Amino acid sequence: MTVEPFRNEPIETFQTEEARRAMREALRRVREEFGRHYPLYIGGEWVDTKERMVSLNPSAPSEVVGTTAKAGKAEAEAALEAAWKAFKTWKDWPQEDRSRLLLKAAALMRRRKRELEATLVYEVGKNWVEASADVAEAIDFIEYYARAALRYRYPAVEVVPYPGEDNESFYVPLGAGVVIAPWNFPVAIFTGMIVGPVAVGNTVIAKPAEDAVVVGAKVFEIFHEAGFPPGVVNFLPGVGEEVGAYLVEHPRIRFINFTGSLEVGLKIYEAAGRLAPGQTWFKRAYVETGGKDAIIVDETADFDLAAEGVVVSAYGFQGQKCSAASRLILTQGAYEPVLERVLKRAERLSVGPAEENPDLGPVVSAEQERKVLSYIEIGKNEGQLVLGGKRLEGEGYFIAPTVFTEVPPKARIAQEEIFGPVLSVIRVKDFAEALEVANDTPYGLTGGVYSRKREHLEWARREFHVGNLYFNRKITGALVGVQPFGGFKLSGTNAKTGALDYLRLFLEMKAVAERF
Amino acid sequence: MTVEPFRNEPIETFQTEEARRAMREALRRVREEFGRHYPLYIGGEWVDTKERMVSLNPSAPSEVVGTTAKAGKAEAEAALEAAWKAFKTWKDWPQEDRSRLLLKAAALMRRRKRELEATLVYEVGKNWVEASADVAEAIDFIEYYARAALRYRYPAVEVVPYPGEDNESFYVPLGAGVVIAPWNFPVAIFTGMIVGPVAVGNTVIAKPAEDAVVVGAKVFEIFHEAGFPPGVVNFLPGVGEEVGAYLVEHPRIRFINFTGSLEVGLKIYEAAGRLAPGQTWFKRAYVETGGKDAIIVDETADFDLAAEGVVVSAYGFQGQKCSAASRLILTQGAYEPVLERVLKRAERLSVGPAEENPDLGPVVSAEQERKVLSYIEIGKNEGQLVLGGKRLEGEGYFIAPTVFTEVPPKARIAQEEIFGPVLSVIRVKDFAEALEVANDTPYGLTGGVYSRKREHLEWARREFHVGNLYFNRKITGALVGVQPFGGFKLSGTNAKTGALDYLRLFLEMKAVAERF
Ligand SMILES: NC(=O)c1ccc[n+]([C@@H]2O[C@H](COP(=O)([O-])OP(=O)(O)OC[C@H]3O[C@@H](n4cnc5c(N)ncnc54)[C@H](O)[C@@H]3O)[C@@H](O)[C@H]2O)c1
Ligand SMILES: NC(=O)c1ccc[n+]([C@@H]2O[C@H](COP(=O)([O-])OP(=O)(O)OC[C@H]3O[C@@H](n4cnc5c(N)ncnc54)[C@H](O)[C@@H]3O)[C@@H](O)[C@H]2O)c1
Ligand SMILES: CC(C)[C@H](N)C(=O)O
Ligand SMILES: CC(C)[C@H](N)C(=O)O
Ligand code: NA
Ligand code: NA
Repeated sequence: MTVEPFRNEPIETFQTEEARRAMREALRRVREEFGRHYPLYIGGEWVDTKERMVSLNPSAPSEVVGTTAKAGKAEAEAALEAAWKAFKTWKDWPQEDRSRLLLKAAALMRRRKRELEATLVYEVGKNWVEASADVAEAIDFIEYYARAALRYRYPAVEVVPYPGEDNESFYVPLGAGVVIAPWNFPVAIFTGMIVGPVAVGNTVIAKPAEDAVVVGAKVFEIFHEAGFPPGVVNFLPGVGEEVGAYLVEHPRIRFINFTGSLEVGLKIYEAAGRLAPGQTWFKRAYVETGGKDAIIVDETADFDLAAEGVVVSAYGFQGQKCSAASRLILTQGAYEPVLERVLKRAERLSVGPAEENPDLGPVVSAEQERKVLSYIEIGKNEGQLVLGGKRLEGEGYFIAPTVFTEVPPKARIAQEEIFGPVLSVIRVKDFAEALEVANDTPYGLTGGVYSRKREHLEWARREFHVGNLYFNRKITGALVGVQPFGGFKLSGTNAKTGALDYLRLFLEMKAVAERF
Repeated sequence: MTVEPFRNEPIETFQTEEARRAMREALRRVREEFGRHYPLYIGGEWVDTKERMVSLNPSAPSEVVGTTAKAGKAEAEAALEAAWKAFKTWKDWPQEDRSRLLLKAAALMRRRKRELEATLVYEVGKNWVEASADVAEAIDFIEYYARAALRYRYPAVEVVPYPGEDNESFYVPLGAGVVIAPWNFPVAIFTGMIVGPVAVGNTVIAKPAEDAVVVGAKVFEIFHEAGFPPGVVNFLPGVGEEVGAYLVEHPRIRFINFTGSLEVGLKIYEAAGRLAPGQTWFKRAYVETGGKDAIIVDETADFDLAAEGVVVSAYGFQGQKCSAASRLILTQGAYEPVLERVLKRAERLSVGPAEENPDLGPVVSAEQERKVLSYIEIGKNEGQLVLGGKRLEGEGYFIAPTVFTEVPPKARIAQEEIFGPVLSVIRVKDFAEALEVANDTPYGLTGGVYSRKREHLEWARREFHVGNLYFNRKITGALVGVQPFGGFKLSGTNAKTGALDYLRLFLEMKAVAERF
C-alpha cells in the first residue's frame, strides 16, 4: 500500500463565508433531526432494545438530541460472541487490506465532517472550532493508525540469525477487547481507541459515554458504510457501571482500552489484574485518566502571549479537557502583570448556547454542573475568588469563566480535577518553586511554561514531570503524530495515542524457529 | 559507543582436556568456599543481618553450599531508600555511559564463567552443559541489552513535524522497581531481569529465589566490581511471601519484574493492579509464568531426530524448565515408532550427583521432590506408567526419567506444570487433532513440531498458539537475540526477553513542544 505521507486534517476556523454556509446548513440539518433513534450495532447489524439511552442538548436540556438502544448483559454477550467469531478471520486479513479499510473509513468521515461537528455542537455543547478540532483529530487517528499498522506487518521483528536455522518473530493481535470512552472527545477519542486495536487485527466492543451516545452512533454509521466485517466493531451504548463493568470483569475480554476519570480508571485497572473464573490470560488494561495541569509563567515571558494561551488552555470547551490548564503558577515578577491580563481577557469571554459559536457553551450535564458549582463553593473557602464563580441564567448548564487566586498548592481546588471553567492561580517565589508546585500533584498529563529564558525551558524539559509539555503556547490540542499524547503518574498508563508505540500495546509476539 | 555486533556467548561442551581441567579447578575452588556467608547488598555496600538463609547441595543435601543474610521489611525499606536516591542521578547518565557499565559487567562475568557454572552445579544441581548454557545466557542478556538500550537514546521517537515548532519525544526510565527471580535459571534470568531495566536508567531491588541465594550473591559481586553507583542494584535474599510480597504491595515500588510459578504470578499481577495507600502511579508488572509445553510428531518426521529432541527437551535439567517438553503428542502413524525410540533413549539416561556431569542431576529441593513424586502418584491414576516414576537411591533428590502413556488430554498430568522429569504421551488421530490438543491448556509458552510436511509446519506457524515455537529441533534453550522469549495466555504477559521490545517495558515517553 502506498499513500501520501501523513498530514493532519486542517481544523476549520469558519472565517470564510463558504465555511460558515456549510456549517449553518450542517447545524440546521442536525437540529432538524433531533429525536432520531439509533440502535446498537452487533455483528454487522443494527439491533434495537426495549430500554433506551436519552441524549439531551446541554444548551437547552428540555431538547432531546436523540436516543439510542441500551446494552445490558445479554447484548454484551451477543457482542462478545460476534467479536470473537470475527477475530478468527479478521486477524488473518493482510495488514494492507485492514489499513485500506481504515483509509476508506477516514474518507467517509471527512465527507461527513460538518454533520459530525454539528452533532458535537448540539450533543456535548462544543462551540464550532472545538467541534471541528474533535472531528479532525478522529480523522487523524484513522489516517495515522492505518499507516502506523504497516510498520508492524509480517514478519516485523529484528532478530539475530543462527546457523542452519530460520528464526522468524512476528506480531499477532490479542483478540476481542472492550473500549470504554469519555463524553468530552466523543468522536476523536472514541474513534482512536477503537481503530488502533482494530487496525492490527483485534476486534472491539465499544461503549460510548452516556452523554455522547448519538455521535458515537454516527461514527458507527461510518464504520458500517466502510464495510468492516460483521463483529469487527460493535456499538454498545449503556451505563458504564453496568455494561461497562460487566465487560471489564468478563473472563473472555482480552483487553480494555479506557479513557475517563481517575476514579473509574482505578477500578478498571484493579479489576483487570484479577483472574475472572475461567479466564485464560493476563488482561491488558490501558487507562488514560485525568490531569491537574499547570502553566508556569516567569518574569521573562511575553505576558500578552502567556495570557492568551492560558485563557485558551483554561476555558477551551469550558475547561472540560484532561489537558486543560486548571492551575496557573506565577513567579513573583510575573504575578501581577499576568493575572491582570488573564482577568481582562477572561472577563470578555462570551457564554451561551453552543450553536451560537460562543467562546464557552454549557458544561455537559446537570451532574457536571453540580460538581463544578460544588468545587466553586469549596474554592471560596480555600482561595480568593476574583472572577465568575456563578451559574448564569438560562435552562442550559452555563457556568461563568472562574478564577481563584492566592490558592494554596495543597488546596482541594489546586489538587483535584474539577473539569470545568475554573482556574486556580498560585503565586510562587521563583522558577524552582514553580516546578516544585507544578510537580506536587498526583497527576502528570499536560503542562506548559511561558518563559524567554532558555535555561528555564530546558530545565522544565528535564524536570516538569508531565507526559505532554508545551513551551510558549497552549497546552491543549495535542495533534496526532506530532505530539504523542498520554501522561505519567495518576494520569494513566502512558499509552501514547497518535504515536507508533500505541499499536504495539494491542499486539503480542511469536518467535518461530525452523532447524533445516 | 561502537562495539562488535552482538554474538551469543558459546556454550562450553567440555570436549577438550583444557575445558574439563578448568571445570575441575572451578568445582574445587567453589567447594572450598562452601563455608562462605554472603550479606545483602544495599546502597553500594554489603550489609549483614541477624537471621540467615541456608543453601544446600541438592545432590547431597546434608552439605551446605553457603549462607546469606535474610532481608525483612526494614532491609526492604533501606533498599527502597537507596534505589530511589540512586534513581535521581542514574536516570541522567548518558545512555552510552550506562551501556559501558553493562559491558564491563559482562566482561567480568565472562572471566568468572567457570566459577559461576560450578556454583550452579553445586547449588541447583545443573550438570556441566546446563550450567554453561545458564551462565552464557546471562552474559548474552548483558551484551544484548547494553546494545539494545542505545536504540532508545535521547530523542528516539519518530514524530510528525509542525510549522514554527520543535516537537521532541523521548523515553525516560520509570524509577525503582523490584525483580523477583526463580531458582531454575538463577544466573541467566536473575541477571536479565535486573540489567534490562537498569540499562535504560531504572534502579532495581533484586530478590533471588531461596534455593539460589549463593549464586545470586556471586552475580552481585560482579555488579559491585563493575562499579554500579550505590543503590542502582540491590540484593535482598529472603522469603518470597515475606519480603517479596512486601515489595510487590508497596506504594513506592514503580514496577515488578517477575519470573516464576503461575500461582505466584497471579497474586503479583492482582496486587500490582491495586492502588496502595499513598501510591501515585499505575504499577507495571511483568509476569512470566509456567508452561505445559508439547512437542507434536507426525508420521512424516525423522523419528530418530524427533526422539533425540524430545529427550533433550523433556529431561534437560531434570525437566525443571518453563520451556521443558512435558507433553508428547503423537499422531497415529508416529505413535509406536517415536515412543519406542523415546523409551530406548530415555532408559539410557544417567542420574546422579550433578558434579559428575550426569544426564540428570537431582531436582532442586525436598519440596520439589515431594511435588514431583505427588504428580507421579496422580499420573499412575490417569495414564500408564511405562518408564521410571521412582526416587533413586541416595540423600540427593534423584528422580528417574519418567514416561506416562495413554494420557487423556484433560488429565491433571496433561494440564498442570509438574516441573520435573515427567513426560506425558498423548495419542491423537491426525495433525489437526494434534494442534487441538497442543492448544487446549491454560498455557502457551513453548511448543515444537517434528514433521517433514511443509503444510503441517506452516499450519503450526499460524495456529500452534505458543510464544516460542520450534520446528525439527529441541524446544528448550532459546538464545538471547535469536529467539525473543515469552509466552501467551497463562504463560505470562509476553514480555519478550532478549529482544529490543523488552526495554520499552521499562520506559515511559514524554513529548515536549516549543513554539518559537
Ligand atoms: N488521559 C486522557 O487522554 C483523557 C482524555 C479525555 C478525558 N479524560 C478524562 O475523562 C474524564 C471525563 O470523562 P467522563 O466523565 O466520561 O469519565 P468517566 O470515568 O465518568 O466515564 C468514562 C467512561 O467510563 C464509563 N464508566 C463509568 N463507570 C464505569 C465503571 N465502573 N466501569 C466501566 N466503565 C465505567 C462511562 O459510562 C464512560 O463511558 C476526566 O477525568 C478527564 O480527565 C482523560
Ligand atoms: N516464563 C518464564 O520465562 C519462566 C522461566 C523460568 C521459570 N519459570 C517458572 O518458574 C517456576 C519455578 O520457579 P520457582 O519455583 O522459583 O517459582 P516461585 O513462584 O515458587 O518463586 C519465584 C520467586 O518468587 C518468590 N515468591 C514466592 N512467593 C511469592 C509471593 N507470594 N510474593 C512475591 N514473591 C514470591 C520466590 O521467593 C522466588 O524468588 C516454574 O513454574 C517455571 O515455569 C518461568
Ligand atoms: C483529545 C484531547 C486530549 C486533545 N488531543 C488535547 O490535547 O486537548
Ligand atoms: C532461560 C530459559 C527460559 C531458556 N532460554 C530456555 O528456553 O530454556
Ligand atoms: Na448530551
Ligand atoms: Na541449593
